[PDB]
Amino acid sequence: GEIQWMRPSKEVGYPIINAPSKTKLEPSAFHYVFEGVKEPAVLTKNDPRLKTDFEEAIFSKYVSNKITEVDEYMKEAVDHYAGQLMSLDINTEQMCLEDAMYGTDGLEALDLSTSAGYPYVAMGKKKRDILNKQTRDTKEMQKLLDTYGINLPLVTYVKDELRSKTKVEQGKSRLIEASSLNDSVAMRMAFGNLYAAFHKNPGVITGSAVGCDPDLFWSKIPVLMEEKLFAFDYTGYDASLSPAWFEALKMVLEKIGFGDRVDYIDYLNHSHHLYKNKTYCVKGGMPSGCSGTSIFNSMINNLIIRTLLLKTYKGIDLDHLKMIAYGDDVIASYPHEVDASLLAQSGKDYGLTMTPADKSATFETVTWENVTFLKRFFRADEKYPFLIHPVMPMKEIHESIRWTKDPRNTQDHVRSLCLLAWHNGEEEYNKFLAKIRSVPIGRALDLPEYSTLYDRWLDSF
Repeated sequence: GEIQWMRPSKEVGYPIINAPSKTKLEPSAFHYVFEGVKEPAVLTKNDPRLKTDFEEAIFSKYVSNKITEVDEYMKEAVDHYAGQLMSLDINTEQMCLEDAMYGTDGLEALDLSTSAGYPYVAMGKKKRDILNKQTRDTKEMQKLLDTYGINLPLVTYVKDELRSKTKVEQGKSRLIEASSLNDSVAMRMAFGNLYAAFHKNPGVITGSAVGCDPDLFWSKIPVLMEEKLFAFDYTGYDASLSPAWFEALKMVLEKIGFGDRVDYIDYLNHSHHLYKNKTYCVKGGMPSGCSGTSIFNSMINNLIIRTLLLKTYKGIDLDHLKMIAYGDDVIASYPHEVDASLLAQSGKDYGLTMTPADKSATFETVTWENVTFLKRFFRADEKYPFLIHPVMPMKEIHESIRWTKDPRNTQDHVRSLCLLAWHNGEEEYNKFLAKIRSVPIGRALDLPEYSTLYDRWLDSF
């Protein structure tokens, strides 16, 4: 990820974008009943809590490109992984516009709330104006695809989410590059079946966990894993991807019968953006708000791990590599132990910043007792050990519950948190409910009791 040039949108014939100046996050009914050190992210240059410059901070995520081309290791990584994906026998056909828009088995319908992108965000035209979940009309879109084509700029928003005290004072706010509806729709027709295959097959064959149900999936993971687990964290993964990874991705796509439309990847790779009154071209780096971002990040992560293993451990048997990635987050295993610290060093060769798994000071052995995936620990059930609980630390939940974007969505936001919470144990869950019910709002909510959640869970297998 590296900016090639940047300048006023007017110079290249583009208008200005009105990204909202105020956060939607405000203290919830539970703000003072729970403990949390997070605050809404910095959105504009004006925020009094800023210590260092704002503009610089947000864009500093674009490092540079350490590699240009695809080497021998990467090529073999491509072969191996492409080889696995073929066993799924994925439908290489294109997906009709209807499904691409309003869903189908394996793919949810377009998110009616998220940004519509250029040129719509500049005409004041929203998504609710182009779609009907009941009419399932496509004449609207169809006309718009003919009118503004594809390959449109990515409108760039500052993400409205909670952040640590440090990251707020250093303006370390994350960016959302939202693709135009046209691009999103197009890509969905182009790769819909691929996405669906992935969602319907979370595991070690896809090497993906996208679209999984952790309550159920956790019990499968251990079985799918080889004897020795290894993991690490990435720093600014999306932005650190060099154009070469995208090439390898195209190679994979091409090998699985999608060669036909690998150009779409070029669009993600060598991207064109709009932010406020500026416009910039970016070389490398996966844009965050695009159709397929997760899946593609996950696919690349598969290639990354393989590449590093080939480089670092010549002779390795990739067929005995069991990994599951969700974007940059990953859980992997091998019959023999591996040294993540080595892999991290080889990582830098490919422009990758790999650090000890879960902010650990130094690389330590990964065990079922200390490993996390999607922020969750794995804890065998006390009564039925063959069933595994996805355990989200309470800290995370406490943080989340203290804020709110919409007072009407409180019922669901709390309800959601419970589905996460109860895995921490009955004593823990009850304390949580106790705290919730200490305030008028939380008392008027409709939440499930521990035993209820636990039974529904057992019944679910």
